[PDB]
Amino acid sequence: ISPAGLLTTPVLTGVGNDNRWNGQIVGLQPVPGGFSTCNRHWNLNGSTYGWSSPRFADIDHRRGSASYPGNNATNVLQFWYANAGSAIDNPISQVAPDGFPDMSFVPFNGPGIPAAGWVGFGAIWNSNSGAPNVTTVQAYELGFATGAPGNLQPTTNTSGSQTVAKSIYAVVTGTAQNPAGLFVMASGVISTPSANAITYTPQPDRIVTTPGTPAAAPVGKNTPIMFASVVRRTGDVNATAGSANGTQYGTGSQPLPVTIGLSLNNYSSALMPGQFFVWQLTFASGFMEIGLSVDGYFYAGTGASTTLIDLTELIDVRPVGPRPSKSTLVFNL
Amino acid sequence: SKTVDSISPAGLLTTPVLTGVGNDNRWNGQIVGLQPVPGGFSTCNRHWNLNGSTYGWSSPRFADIDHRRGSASYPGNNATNVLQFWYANAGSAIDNPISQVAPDGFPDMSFVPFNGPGIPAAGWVGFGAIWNSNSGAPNVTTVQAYELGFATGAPGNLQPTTNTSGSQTVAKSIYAVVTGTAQNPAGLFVMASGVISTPSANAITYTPQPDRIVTTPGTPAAAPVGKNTPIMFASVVRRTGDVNATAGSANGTQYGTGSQPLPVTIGLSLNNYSSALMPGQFFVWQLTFASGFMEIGLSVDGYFYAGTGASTTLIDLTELIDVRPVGPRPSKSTLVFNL
Repeated sequence: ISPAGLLTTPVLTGVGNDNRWNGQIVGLQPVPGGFSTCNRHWNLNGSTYGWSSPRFADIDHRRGSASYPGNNATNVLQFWYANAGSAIDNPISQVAPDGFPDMSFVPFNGPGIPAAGWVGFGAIWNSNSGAPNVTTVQAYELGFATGAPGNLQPTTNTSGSQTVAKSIYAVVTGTAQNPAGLFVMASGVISTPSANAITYTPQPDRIVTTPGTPAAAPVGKNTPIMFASVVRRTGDVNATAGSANGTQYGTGSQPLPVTIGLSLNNYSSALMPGQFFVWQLTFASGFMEIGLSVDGYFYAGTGASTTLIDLTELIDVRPVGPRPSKSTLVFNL
Repeated sequence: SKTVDSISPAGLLTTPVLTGVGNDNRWNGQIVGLQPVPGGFSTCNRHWNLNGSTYGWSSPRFADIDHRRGSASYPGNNATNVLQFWYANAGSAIDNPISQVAPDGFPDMSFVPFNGPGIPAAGWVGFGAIWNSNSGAPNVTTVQAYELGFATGAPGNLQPTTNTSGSQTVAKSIYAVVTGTAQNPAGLFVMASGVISTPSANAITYTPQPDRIVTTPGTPAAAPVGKNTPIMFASVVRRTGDVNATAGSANGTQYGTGSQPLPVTIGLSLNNYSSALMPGQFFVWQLTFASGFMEIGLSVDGYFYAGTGASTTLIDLTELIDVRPVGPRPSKSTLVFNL
């Protein structure tokens, strides 16, 4: 089966959403330093090194530890954590619950809001009954850390880590239960300290991976890219593309339609070592080539550039075929 | 039937759409069943026909629900730990390019009114907050799970309605917020993938039932044709009474239904299939199971049908192995049901 069908015009012209934020892909973000990603990311040999299925549903862990500071539970910041490896009900991997975001935790004390955190809506729930603790509904920052619960530090390696959650605003009444469940919707927003947008999120040094995860490195002038979508932010929930407060981008390593396709069929014989599968992206006034490596990462021939490539004027996606990764991908925009 | 000079509808429905990959167009849940509706039903929101058109107010996607200019309120003189209320009039969603009837993603279900503390049965519930109309900043003391739906009579006694005309898009937190707000104007922001409210841990019947679905005037209805009966697509949807329950739970399995698989909705929105099918025909696919097979048909109005007659029993797709296109067939011919 040829990889050609993985990338069609609708995937990049409005229909395809990225595999981290589930947002509508509108840009290609070059990463000249390279990056890694495993969560909800598949390769051409039918494998993922992450812990999530290719879908956005919810994040569910039955046996964490919930806590809050002080002697009064009223209007506190709710905390929750579990150890990496303790998501033993997850058939993909037991590292973390299916859908838990692959981002290092941004610690915060309050009342200020953390910058560049993955934030989702949810609650603590009763491990024995499944009933949500209705006084704990809030927006929570989720991420990977060490040192929980008292001395939190970010980490980008799942080995020895903890999956932590902390409400960014006060809950009605906090809970201190162990065990305690966490339930959070899997489609997130980006936390910001003010109404202003921040840089694209996550930056490469924030992405959490499992041991064995291959990194994407540049090949000549061919540079790994992420797929950019306009993602809501906590500082200004009404802002979209072109906001006077700035446009907020969230990035993913793959379009989810590609991830799904890679999870359904094996493409191991499609490419020889050193090759990309190439598609041509044709715009109103030019074109570019995009390449897919056997590790599942996409590339553009943009060299050292960090400028976002706008897909607003993209007209068509057409397959080219396997090409040597040593050849510069055409960039005629 | 004749070979058509157009994109064939065959590619809209492939094996992964019904064996785990396809999600339904109301709850965004993984489709695992086909739910026959012998009495028929209507649906327009996030529903497309074979003429590239929708009568609803939502794009074929699940992102968020956003309205800048509603009215927020709560009962009594003290805002602490109240149930937060919000509403706007239908027709006021002037930021929605598809339609101004309601915000993109607002659920097409009639509001189930409630006073508290009991939780209403069969409400669409999403997570969100009230936000400041001038600045866009969320009101952080109003984050909660909210029931959303259509009603009339706000701010007075709410009455359910299934007609968008003259209606109000309303939201009410099912649990207490930290501090309510009474501002007008006030924004609403709610994530578009919902859960089903239940009063206890027990599952309820599939949601929404046909008499709960809100449509705009002119929306075509799905009516039975001979022994062929309209179907909804069923997914297992989380419920507020037991957020950990999934398929096979001892507390019961909760189904949410949609009129179409979202991959079909998307495909129908990208190309016009008016020359692919004539009125009076179904586009038919064969669904092959481990032991048996059945046909399902797609009408020009975008509704799916099965040859199940008066049966109300959900059809389990666990053992579905293959979907193969059959082609245009007379809608009067009974669709094969050999399971």
